[PDB]
Amino acid sequence: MEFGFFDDANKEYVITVPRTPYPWINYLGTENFFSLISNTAGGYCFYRDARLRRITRYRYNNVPIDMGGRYFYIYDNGDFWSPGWSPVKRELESYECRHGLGYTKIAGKRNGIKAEVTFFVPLNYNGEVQKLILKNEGQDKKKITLFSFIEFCLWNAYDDMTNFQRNFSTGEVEIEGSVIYHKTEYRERRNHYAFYSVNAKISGFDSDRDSFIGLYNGFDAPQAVVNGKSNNSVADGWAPIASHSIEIELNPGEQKEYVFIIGYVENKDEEKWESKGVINKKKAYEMIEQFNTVEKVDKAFEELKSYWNALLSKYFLESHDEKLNRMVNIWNQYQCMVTFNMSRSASYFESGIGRGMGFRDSNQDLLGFVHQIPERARERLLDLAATQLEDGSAYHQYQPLTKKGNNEIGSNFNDDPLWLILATAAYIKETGDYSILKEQVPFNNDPSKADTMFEHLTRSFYHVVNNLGPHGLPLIGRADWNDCLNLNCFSTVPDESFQTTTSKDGKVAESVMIAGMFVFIGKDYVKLCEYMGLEEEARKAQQHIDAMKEAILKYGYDGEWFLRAYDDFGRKVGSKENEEGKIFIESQGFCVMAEIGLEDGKALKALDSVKKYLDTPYGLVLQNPAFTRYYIEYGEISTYPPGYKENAGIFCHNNAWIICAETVVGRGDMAFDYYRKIAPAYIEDVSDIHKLEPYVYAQMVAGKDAKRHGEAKNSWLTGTAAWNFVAISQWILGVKPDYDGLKIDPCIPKAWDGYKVTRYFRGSTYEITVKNPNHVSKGVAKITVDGNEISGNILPVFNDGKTHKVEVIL
Amino acid sequence: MEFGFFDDANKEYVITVPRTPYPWINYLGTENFFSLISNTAGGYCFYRDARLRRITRYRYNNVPIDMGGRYFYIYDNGDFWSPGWSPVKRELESYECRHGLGYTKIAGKRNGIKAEVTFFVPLNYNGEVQKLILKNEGQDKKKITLFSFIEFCLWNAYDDMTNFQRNFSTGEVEIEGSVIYHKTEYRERRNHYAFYSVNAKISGFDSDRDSFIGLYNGFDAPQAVVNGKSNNSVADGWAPIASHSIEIELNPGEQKEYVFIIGYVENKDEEKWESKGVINKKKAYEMIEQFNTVEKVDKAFEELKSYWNALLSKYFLESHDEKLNRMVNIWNQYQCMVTFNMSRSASYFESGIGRGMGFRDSNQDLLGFVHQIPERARERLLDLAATQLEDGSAYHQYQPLTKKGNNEIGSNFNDDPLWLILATAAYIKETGDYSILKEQVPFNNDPSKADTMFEHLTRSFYHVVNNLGPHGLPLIGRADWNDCLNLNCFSTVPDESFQTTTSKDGKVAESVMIAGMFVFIGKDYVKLCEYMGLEEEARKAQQHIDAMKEAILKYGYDGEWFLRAYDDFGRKVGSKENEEGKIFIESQGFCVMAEIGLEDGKALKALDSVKKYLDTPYGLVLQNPAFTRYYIEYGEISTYPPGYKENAGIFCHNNAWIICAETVVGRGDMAFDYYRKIAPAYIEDVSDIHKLEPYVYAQMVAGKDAKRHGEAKNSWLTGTAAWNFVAISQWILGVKPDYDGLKIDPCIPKAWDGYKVTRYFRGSTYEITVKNPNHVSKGVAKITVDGNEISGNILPVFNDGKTHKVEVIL
Repeated sequence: MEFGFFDDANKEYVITVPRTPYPWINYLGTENFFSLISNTAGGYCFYRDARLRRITRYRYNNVPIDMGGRYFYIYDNGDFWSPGWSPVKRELESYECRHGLGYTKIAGKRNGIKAEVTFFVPLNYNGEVQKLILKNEGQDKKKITLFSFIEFCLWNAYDDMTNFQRNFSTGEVEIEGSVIYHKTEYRERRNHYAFYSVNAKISGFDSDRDSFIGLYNGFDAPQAVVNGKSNNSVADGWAPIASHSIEIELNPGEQKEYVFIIGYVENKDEEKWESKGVINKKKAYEMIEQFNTVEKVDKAFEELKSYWNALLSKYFLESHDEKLNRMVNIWNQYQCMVTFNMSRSASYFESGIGRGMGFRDSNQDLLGFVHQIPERARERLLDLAATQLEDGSAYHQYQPLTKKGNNEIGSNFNDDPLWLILATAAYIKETGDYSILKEQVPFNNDPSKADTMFEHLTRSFYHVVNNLGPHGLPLIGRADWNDCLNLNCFSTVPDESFQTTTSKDGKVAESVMIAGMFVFIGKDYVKLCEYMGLEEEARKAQQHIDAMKEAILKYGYDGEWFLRAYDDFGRKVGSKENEEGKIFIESQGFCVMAEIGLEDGKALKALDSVKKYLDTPYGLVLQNPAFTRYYIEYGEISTYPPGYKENAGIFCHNNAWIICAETVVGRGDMAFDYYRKIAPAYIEDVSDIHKLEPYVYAQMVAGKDAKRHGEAKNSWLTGTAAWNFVAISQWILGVKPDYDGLKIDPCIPKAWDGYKVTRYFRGSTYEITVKNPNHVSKGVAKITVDGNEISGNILPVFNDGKTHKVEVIL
Repeated sequence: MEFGFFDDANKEYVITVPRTPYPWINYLGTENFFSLISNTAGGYCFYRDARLRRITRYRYNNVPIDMGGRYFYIYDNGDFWSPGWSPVKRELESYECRHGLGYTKIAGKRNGIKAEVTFFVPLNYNGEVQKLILKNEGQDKKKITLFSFIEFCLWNAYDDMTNFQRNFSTGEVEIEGSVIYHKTEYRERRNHYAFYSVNAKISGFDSDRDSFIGLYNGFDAPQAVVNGKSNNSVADGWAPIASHSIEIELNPGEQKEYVFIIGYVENKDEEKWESKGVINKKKAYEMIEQFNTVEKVDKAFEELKSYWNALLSKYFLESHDEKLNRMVNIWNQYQCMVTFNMSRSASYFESGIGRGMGFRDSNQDLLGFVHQIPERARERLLDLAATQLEDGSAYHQYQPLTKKGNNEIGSNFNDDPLWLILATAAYIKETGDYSILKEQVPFNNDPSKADTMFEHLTRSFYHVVNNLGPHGLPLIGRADWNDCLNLNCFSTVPDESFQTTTSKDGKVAESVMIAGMFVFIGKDYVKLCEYMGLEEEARKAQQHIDAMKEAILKYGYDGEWFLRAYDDFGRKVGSKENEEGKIFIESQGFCVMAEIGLEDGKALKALDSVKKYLDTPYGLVLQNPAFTRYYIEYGEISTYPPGYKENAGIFCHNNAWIICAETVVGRGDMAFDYYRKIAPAYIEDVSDIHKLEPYVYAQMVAGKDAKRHGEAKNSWLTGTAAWNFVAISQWILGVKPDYDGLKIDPCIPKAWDGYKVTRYFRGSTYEITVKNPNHVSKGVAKITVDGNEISGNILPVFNDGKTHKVEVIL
């Protein structure tokens, strides 16, 4: 089943039915002001902090779902309805939602009246603008009433949802002209406030929730909208809201335009008041005047369109597959940029109460968004390193707001330091800017103990070098990339965290996943060592890498696939000797990217085993068989019902690693079939089974052992987007950044006749055309740049701001 | 306006209309299983812990209000309704709700079908029983179907409401017979589960919320109830629920009876499973069999009635005023016992996420329920003492579940140690059991550092002595009883606690309230010292008390009332020199109770000033004038809008102290008029203004400076009940427990002709008849016990389990 279609010309997804299998949302905002908006105009907005500066109120896991947001009511002779079909839920003559890049349009018609609302956050503007067109498409003149409604939050979502015993008496509002100001706690210690404004004269207003709606009425039928006029209520505690009411007369064919603004203002502590008890509204006046006409709103809309076009213009693909073109050209890059903007703060599955992102998550997102924003990527990389500890360890949780690491969560996730090396190498390969290696980064945010960034990478390498186990494999510690594989926990108490509670010293449990990661990233570390002129350091690093590879080949291979780990007892994890979890997905991908077992056939056998035991029509499952009971020696992984999350669920994050491994072994058809199973554009026609947004990646899809097999959870906030974009664009399509330039090495399905990619790389544009006369999967036979044959597979660097034609024959 | 009445014979409050100014709730449970239920059958249940063992889900501050609870649907030929009028909100021929002592009965009828449900938690039973009667009062036979519905919670309210990234995949249920078992995370470190059962054959069931209700439907119209059939859905993640569906034939005049049970079962770790993956239901089986017939439910109901009747039987008043009779005899004692059972965990204003109650709160609550449960009060006192620190200070927050103090919040609330002496003295006065003073009590829960209870009282006394200020007054720390008077905070940044953040050393700011406390409570300590045989210690304590009294008289009196405090700068707080807050309420209450200025007229002047500046028709405000801006040197008190909470709001908690002071000065009419303004039974006819439960006390009523003057907040959970009961029963009616016996000293309005009190005291019952031939307020003329005239005003102790007649003439 399908609930809409893609609009590739306008870069939109069009939802044509209000009742999607789940609310499908979109993100507005780029710098400081952010908004989550659903297809029925539900969601909320905040300023830089969904936890500490939330502006509007939203209820998660509500009955009915997605109840609350920017609500417009059209009242007509006792009838009333909503453009988004919610909250009123009366049948509309026509409904449409369009999710674009940073904007959302919602159109609804009933009784000959059509309402179209465009929501977007303009650039360099701490507010969300909603432009409303009200059109009379009937044959008679009409008198209608337009109602606006938002619900304010008390700036602290946890306090707003738990501390009623104080905050039921603190809500304060102001009403001036057509503007309603929310200024709760502005009198004591807050220098900021919010406002809801319209650019036309209003017939009435409302600011008390119990007066606009009523105690025993829901959003579907407020008492004021039912009665056809506002009550002009001034909020005094309880729940502040903002509502305008405008009386409109429309001739047949006549339309009217309105601009609503939700804005945020910060004042200097000295200039906080205009008079005693009256707030300073100068900044609000300027903000409102900035968009007091439709022309200015249109100009800002066009500027935002240009912004997103420039963001997405750096990688363009022209192939025969429209689904692939739409995935690569628009939605993958858009999701990567949105993940950079939002981290893991707020979604419809993340409540916005969290305190930060993951260190590995921050480093892995850069692999996705590096080619779009190199300077912000450099700044983010330098900020991440400053939090690293002196011994090479890292904080598990990073806080981009304060640019610090969470001390309460702590350390001992032993895979974290390698992601910094991987991200730094990716940035250097993308930009060629080696100068980042010579910058003075502090340790633990301490300027006194500051060293070069290459020193940080050295500490990251030798943290793994020093913490080895009985078999020569890295000690897993608290956990590795798989946060639910806790081999040092042994927890029997229901309420203690699986990731922070440890009862074992951690000197026995190992991990071959971290070993494969070490072998994979040590190549980049050795290259960086060779650049800095340290030949002896490079020799030592190569010796350690070779020792780790030998350890993997001796104590890490089960016999037909790579092992997973060794538990604290010293027994194998992910082995055919076990009764459950005989094979895991994480070790195979990273041990095949590291080129381990490529000559003896171990990698091919491991990939064949992955296909045989982990493959489902909806992707690869994490492990097989699923754990049917609780294993105290394994941690949280077995605490899930079979087929869900880490208990044999489908993580599309580590499916990209299997895709990369399949490209490494030279099987492009298998890699592309693996890619297709999880790509949003290829699973749109099965939307009713997927149940989530058909335009973005989700974190986890139910596995074969589940009875909801095929259903997804935790959309829009994933490292899936970055890794899948990397897999499709660099390993399959074969356009890979490299230290000397741009490497061409595709691995594609044999049936493809070819394709072409337009790539902006280091101050120049390359027009790479790949053709497959003899239908093969891998192997480059000739590259010509600007009409001249070159040697090798690395394109020369020009940095002249021109366009060069590249022809590749396989 | 009025929304119900009192049924004094049946000890109930009857609500006759469902649309009440706010949801009015009641508590079921006595020992471990507890439940909150409103007049529309909304609320939730939990086991000993609203935070860590919540069984059913409830949404606070919802739109519409109070959505979620035990919901019964009656479906009849396409129509459907609810006996509680919610959530369907279809008009009923008749509705009634009776809130009783530990039980709630809701009756509703429509289309000739009447449904009556009685909810109560039986004694020694970890479950809530709902007995349902369905009666056909029409003239034709009918074919109906009955639907049950509750929504389960995942046992961790914070995790349930914030951690959807994991818990959307963890929900698990079983269905067997007529029982639905919720066993989320039972496959793991949890050894407990819940169940919903009915004692009849069911036509169908539902356990998935999206299948019973639908994604875009609310509680008002579930899709299964609309269609008239169940879907037989088995929950797999998302939101587990429990729903039975029974098809019923009804003849005219015929009725059917059903018993629904919400139960909680804990298993041993070695007896968790009947078979692989199948839970052990033997305990659930016997629990269900315990109430499989209406007769057993009726027997348990009668037993609970007897339990509460014995609980409230130790203080009986017979006066001419029925409102006073119902306040003293039923509802004050009931609220005190409920506060003991629930502490401050869960209400409709407390979200149930807190970790404990206040240390002073437990001691102050003990003053109300000591005469009902003397044996549990002794254990409570011993635990509270065991939590105390070596230097005499105490933890601010007590955790009755773990019997520990909250270390993360800390200490330095300098009034906290003084309440322990008051509570211990009250217990000794009530019981005469001095042996508590000789028990070895640990310090900081350390059995090695254990000493006697009298040593704990000595440390509490000398904590104040060693922490005096520049004027000889006690050094206020983080705060005193007034938690919002933070004179050491000086906070400029939001989202940082006003009560734990201190930027000043704390050696200048003093408190006149703690000084009056020290003078009032120290005399009991001197009496205990004399009992223990330490005459020199008593002499030293009396010297310190005299010095404190001199300090109060020299640096604590403003000139027409008592000062409140000295701020950190050393200036007066609560002085006529200040432009705002020239008079507070606490210092006058406690300095007159300690009899500091009764001979020079200072106390009378202070009380006259209190009446002149703080009196409103709805009570007494905290301070006047209200603070209109933020005072950084004062803390959170000025962070409230005027007229709300501590910014000139009405707390009945210190209204009780003002009543006691008015009895001290001998003005009984003023004391009783102060009592009437806040007593629930006297403000019932103004319910629409009060907006909260007209049968229990609330924490705070909006003051004269507020627009909502007269509106209440934070009901059902406060120290208001205990202190108001103490004021009415001991200071006004004059029956006061004392060392060596029972003192008679009433202070009553002159117009009263007299009254009778039946008191159970130390193993005997007294029938005290007070007569007022010459209409006076204070001063007894003679007391005759068993027909013989006695000397003094202390009744002799008999301890013979008999009844003695006491005649008191004023």
